[PDB]
Amino acid sequence: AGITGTWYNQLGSTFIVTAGADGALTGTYESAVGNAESRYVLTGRYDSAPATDGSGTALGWTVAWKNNYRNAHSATTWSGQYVGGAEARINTQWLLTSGTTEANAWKSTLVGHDTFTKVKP
Amino acid sequence: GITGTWYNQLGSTFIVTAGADGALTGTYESAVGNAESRYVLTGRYDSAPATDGSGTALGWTVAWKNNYRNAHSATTWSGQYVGGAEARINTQWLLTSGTTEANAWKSTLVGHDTFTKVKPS
Amino acid sequence: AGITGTWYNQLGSTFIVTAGADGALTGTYESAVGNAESRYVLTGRYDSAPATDGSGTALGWTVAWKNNYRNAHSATTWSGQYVGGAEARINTQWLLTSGTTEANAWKSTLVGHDTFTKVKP
Amino acid sequence: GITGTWYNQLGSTFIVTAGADGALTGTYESAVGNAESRYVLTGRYDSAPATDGSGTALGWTVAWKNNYRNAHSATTWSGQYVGGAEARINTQWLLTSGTTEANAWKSTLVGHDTFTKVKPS
Repeated sequence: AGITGTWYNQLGSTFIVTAGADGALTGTYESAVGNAESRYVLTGRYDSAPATDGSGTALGWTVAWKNNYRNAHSATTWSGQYVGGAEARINTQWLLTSGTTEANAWKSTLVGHDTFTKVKP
Repeated sequence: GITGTWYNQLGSTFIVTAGADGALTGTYESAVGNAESRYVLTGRYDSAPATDGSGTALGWTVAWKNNYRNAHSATTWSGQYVGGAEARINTQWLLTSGTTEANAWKSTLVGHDTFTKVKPS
Repeated sequence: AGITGTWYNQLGSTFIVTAGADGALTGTYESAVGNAESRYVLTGRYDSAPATDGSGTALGWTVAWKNNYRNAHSATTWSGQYVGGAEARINTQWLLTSGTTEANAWKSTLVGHDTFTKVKP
Repeated sequence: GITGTWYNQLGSTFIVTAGADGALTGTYESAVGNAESRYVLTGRYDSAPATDGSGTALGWTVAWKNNYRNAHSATTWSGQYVGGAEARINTQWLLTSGTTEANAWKSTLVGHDTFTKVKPS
């Protein structure tokens, strides 16, 4: 699948990803330091039998920003596709939802994008 | 409050298990509950939400591949669980399809879903 | 076109819209009180020759949240389609971008949805 | 700083006029500048941004109809202008197509654009 490994976004984040034979994505977000206080679980899914016509591999994953040290009361989901080859990428759009009161729910979800590469920018 | 069967008003059912560790697992099911339309979901939620009336942040992914069908796509939902008398999961979603590089710009749809524990009539 | 008139979202907002023959959308956001302090200009575009196959009319508009009284340093864009008939609607997704420092730009854009009707909820 | 010609790295040109009143007007142009590919843009921007290093919030819409072509669609861009040595407009976009009611759920694509005043080679 080409997805298992360490991935870097363009803005100082690291993700350790494992792609299981069944379509499972597992792993962690890690800080640049790699310390336990900044480590969070990721879980998601990917297409384990992509098209053989040059198409990318659809996927998504979530991190809830709680570990045994910190809780931001929020969760990010990334949706995108893996593209293999010499310039392998995961191109994604993300949504970050924060836990809010009902009055503030309308402004609970931020949107953005991330591009993941196998080496640093 | 998250564990159980969630419905939108547009024909979808999700049977969700919320684990003590922050794991979301379960399935998408069609209205007829057939194996060909059943798909794995996995995600994460805040297992220690704020105690100030805020919702519980969460997200999950389904890759639309099972042993029968493969749409070469994946949906991620980002949102929050709101408890009380009329419990809800309020979400926004991204649907990414596997595409060629030329079509990657138009690979991600956006929308929203509102889920209830009450099966529609 | 069926678009000119007063429109209400589901959450206490009013928009006064004019659809020009050339594809122009003009008008204002108005508060429930209709006072000048809460009035802001909207401008956008719509498809002035939609398909005749039951399809909706694509459109979009922007409000920058500055008037002579107030400035939130932000702007909302709505993207969607008008659907005519007895239950006429404008179904939209929105993005709200706030002016931020470069360090906070990643969290400058909120996403949501609005449904507009010709009468109050 | 907004008035002028803006380019992405993906073949698009926008000639934007920022009026003293907060109006954005102008055109999309193709790389060959032909009339068949020219479309009106209109939007709004914050004409009195914060003086603390924050960007200038803005948005605009193009409905993809002119006297030659009609795609039955419209794009909205939401973002901010950032001045200085390498001025940019950083945006996220929504593209809504006119659809039947059955296809309305999949009528809106999401993405991002980064614009510069420097024409690509």
